[PDB]
Amino acid sequence: IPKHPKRVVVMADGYYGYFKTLGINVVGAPENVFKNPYYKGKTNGVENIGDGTSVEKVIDLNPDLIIVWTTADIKKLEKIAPTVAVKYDKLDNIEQLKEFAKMTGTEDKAEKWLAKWDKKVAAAKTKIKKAVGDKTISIMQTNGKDIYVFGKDFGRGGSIIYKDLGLQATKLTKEKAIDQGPGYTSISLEKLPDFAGDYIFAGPWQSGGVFESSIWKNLNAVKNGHVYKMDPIGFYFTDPISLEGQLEFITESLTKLE
Repeated sequence: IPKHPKRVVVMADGYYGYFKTLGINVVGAPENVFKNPYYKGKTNGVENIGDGTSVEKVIDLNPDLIIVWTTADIKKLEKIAPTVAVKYDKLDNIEQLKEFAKMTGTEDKAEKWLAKWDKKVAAAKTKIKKAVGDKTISIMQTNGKDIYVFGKDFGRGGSIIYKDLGLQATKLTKEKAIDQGPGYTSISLEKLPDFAGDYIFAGPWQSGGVFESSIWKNLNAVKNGHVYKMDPIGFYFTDPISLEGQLEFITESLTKLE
């Protein structure tokens, strides 16, 4: 595996932002990347798209390093250039950045951003606790008749809100989506008032008339205008860039004037 690679093709959408932070020039990325508001938003200049299968499309980018998930034809790829397989969700998240930093010889770029990150977390943590106190906050997405109430270990700003910001959740949400389940809980539209907190970040599971039901409109959070539209594509990833964009949205939402 090359240190300081000059041309990297990333077939695992969820890692693009990692190499971008480190500064490794990426020459190819899957479609998701060109759809994420935290990416195309300003970071796409030098890359080709794709879906993650067309081995031929990677050939025309003559990479010196390929990165793909284990969950594609690795052998075919290993032929093109040094290829690295990354078991999904194996590394923590800030660890996954230090793995890539070490792998590419850019540990200074990674430790630098971590320093910036913790300075942003700390600042927002104090700015938010001041504006919401111990008020509770929910995270949920809709998909047909099912409604998912996320915890801290399942993306959608969960680890940000319940760990980095130390914000509280309703007893039932901690009991079900945290201290117990696989990281989330699918509930019925009836039990919504039982989970719903003071503030809510709701949105579709991807781009079921729940935001129409009389039971949702009647929730205290919505009545007090404390519900914020969560973009499913933006909260899809948890890379350094997306995390920054997500923490900005979380903070702004929870502190804008009423």
